[PDB]
Amino acid sequence: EVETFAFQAEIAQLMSLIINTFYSNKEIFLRELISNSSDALDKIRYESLTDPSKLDSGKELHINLIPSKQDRTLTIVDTGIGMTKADLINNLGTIAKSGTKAFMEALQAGADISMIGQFGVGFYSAYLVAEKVTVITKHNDDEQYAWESSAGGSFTVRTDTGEPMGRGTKVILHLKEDQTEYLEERRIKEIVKKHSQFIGYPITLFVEK
Ligand SMILES: Nc1nc(Cl)c2ncn(Cc3cnc(-c4ccccc4)o3)c2n1
Repeated sequence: EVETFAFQAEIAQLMSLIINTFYSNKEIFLRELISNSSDALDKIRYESLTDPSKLDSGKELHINLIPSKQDRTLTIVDTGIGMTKADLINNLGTIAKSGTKAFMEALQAGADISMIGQFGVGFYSAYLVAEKVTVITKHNDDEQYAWESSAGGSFTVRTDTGEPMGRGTKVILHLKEDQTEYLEERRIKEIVKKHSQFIGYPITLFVEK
């Protein structure tokens, strides 16, 4: 079964701002997702120091960037700590409430959308370029789940029926029709060089066949 949920009110409001406000500097979404992956890799690496079995689901710690011009998707894959069902439905939204309110306040005071990561809600910058986001994720202590939202106030969670991940997270960006530049190998290279050239895990930009 597929379960459908309403976003926290502040988060639905934030998504509507992101999806609708005119802002040309959309490329910052990739830096934010890569930063999130780095944070998740940091966390499983840290936990493995006192419990090495936490890496039985996979010893490699890396980030992969996978464009698909055919599917019009850009996928960010990490082997980080992954997200639980409770993370997807409640916990990550709850911790984002105060940062979301503060961010939207700062936007009214003159801040820029590119500061979204400094408020801890950089995940939602995905909707600068994506009409729908699918998140496939697997935490050691939980099953593999698929989260999905096209904004509009709601999201779904279901147990994943795809191939097992071991552990980590795949963020699948279903790009807007006019945002296909983020499938170009040279555009992705430019963005990664510019924003996140100091990330401590191997980042591999897959080439299309
Ligand atoms: N890649 C990666 N991995 C891990 Cl474990 C993360 N934990 C937090 N974030 C950033 C984030 C902040 N809100 C979300 C979010 C994601 C899906 C559905 C609803 C909300 O994600 C992570 N990103």
